[PDB]
Amino acid sequence: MEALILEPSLYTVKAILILDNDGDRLFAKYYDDTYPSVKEQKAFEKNIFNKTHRTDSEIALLEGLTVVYKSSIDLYFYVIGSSYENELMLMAVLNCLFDSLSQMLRKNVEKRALLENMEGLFLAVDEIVDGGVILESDPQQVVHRVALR
Repeated sequence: MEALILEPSLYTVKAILILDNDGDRLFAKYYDDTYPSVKEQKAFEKNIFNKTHRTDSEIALLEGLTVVYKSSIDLYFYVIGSSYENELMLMAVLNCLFDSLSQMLRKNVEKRALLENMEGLFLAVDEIVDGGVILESDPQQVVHRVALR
């Protein structure tokens, strides 16, 4: 007996990034050995930005990794993961993140609204995922846990 994930040798998300419209790192988190250090993360982030502001936004596939992404006003939002059989988990994390932000910020999740709520954002990520694996997939439940912390 074997399977493609007979062991968790991969992650549903390898990273989550949130960049301002020019590419400034508002937030980033990584769970995978490809980019564990700031210099290589900034390199991957500039790759991400180049590969996406020139593409038909919602998803891309870059450096062998699927990434889903979204943009609003002065903000770009990204979730990066493995490409084993699906991208729906990436869509799940991105939707959970954007909507949980929308509840805590109670704003258009624009640049200043994120900057004002960085801690809430960090704590939402700490409930959406753990160790690069999905942990919760309901945004208002994530928000309840962040609010209750």
